[PDB]
Amino acid sequence: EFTFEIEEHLLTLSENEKGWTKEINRVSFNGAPAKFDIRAWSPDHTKMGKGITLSNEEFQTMVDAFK
DNA sequence: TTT
Repeated sequence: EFTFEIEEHLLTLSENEKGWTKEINRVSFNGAPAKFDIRAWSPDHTKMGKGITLSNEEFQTMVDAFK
């Protein structure tokens, strides 16, 4: 019905009292090619939090715009 | 705290 795989870890932005982390990763959803993904994760990364997926073009637009 |  839905699958995910963290293909590459890029950056951790913060971690909270319960060990969950806000991360920028490259994530493959439903076997698609990996996309940038900014999201909260459980300590062992087996539970997903709320977040956003960005295409390469969307992520490059953001990076170009703020630095 | 699930695309």
